[PDB]
Amino acid sequence: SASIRDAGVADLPGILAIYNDAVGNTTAIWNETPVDLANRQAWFDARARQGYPILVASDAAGEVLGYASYGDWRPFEGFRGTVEHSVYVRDDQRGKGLGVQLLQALIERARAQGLHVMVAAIESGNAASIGLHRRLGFEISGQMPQVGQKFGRWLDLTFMQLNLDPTRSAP
Amino acid sequence: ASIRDAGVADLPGILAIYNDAVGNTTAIWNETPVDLANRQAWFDARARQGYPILVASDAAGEVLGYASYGDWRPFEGFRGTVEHSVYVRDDQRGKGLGVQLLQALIERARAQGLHVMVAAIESGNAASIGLHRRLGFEISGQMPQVGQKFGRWLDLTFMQLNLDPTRSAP
Repeated sequence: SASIRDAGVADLPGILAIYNDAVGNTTAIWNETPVDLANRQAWFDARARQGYPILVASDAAGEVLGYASYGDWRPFEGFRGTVEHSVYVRDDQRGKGLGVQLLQALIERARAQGLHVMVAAIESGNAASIGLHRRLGFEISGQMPQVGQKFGRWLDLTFMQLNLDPTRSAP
Repeated sequence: ASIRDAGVADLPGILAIYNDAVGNTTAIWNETPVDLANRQAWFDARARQGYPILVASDAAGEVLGYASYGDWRPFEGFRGTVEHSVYVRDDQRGKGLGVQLLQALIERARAQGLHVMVAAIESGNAASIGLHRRLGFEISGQMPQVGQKFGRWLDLTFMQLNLDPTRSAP
């Protein structure tokens, strides 16, 4: 069982581990270079400055079982109503619905912040991640062949999105 | 018009085109004009990365249009992919300068050993979508209301061209 809450500085070591595990063992991050704590501390502060949340799923021991966050999608003012999010569940916490918990909480935050669209960039072969998003209302909006690479092979990218306030006809 | 690499002397002309697009089109999703310094820094950033900036020019050396490309997404895994842009001065539209510029860019990207060129086009811009389609680009995404300008929501269409289809692995 896990509770969803805002991340604090003491959560960074845990977040760092999950981040680096994904970097080394998955196609969730299209980087093969692990980062250090200072890197995550800078990221932590940068998110706060933009008013973007960093959420963690923590257990009784206070261990970080997963985390989620979102930030700018494209670097132009025209996209200020759109954010790209990410969800990472610890390798030993799969099948426990933590991904759903985190994304649902993240969606509520994004909507409350007055954002218009959330975009997910998912390695196309990741059926589980795509399925989780589909179940939460996200629709496929991009399918790009060989735009990336990792582990010495080309990777395809799938874009999915959720309109947080479809009844708002204009910004 | 002839295509050539941009020089510092071309920045004022590029600036005018850029700011015209900022205030009049959906080609640039920003509503604030930039200054010469801004485009000089952009010019230098490109040169630093080895990325080209081409201009369509006449004998008088006037900038009739320009094109360039840079990183698409900020992760090493996308190093084989670049996002490009093509801008034709308003009065020079309908003269094939866009085709000239994009063709030149494509050849440059291929010669640089790049793998994929990505175009992010405002969905209602059929002219731009057609230009790309006729040069081998394929639609790869339709993202509604992900942008905004002129007080309205804008849709983004993604298109892409694989520069080396036979290269099965990086």
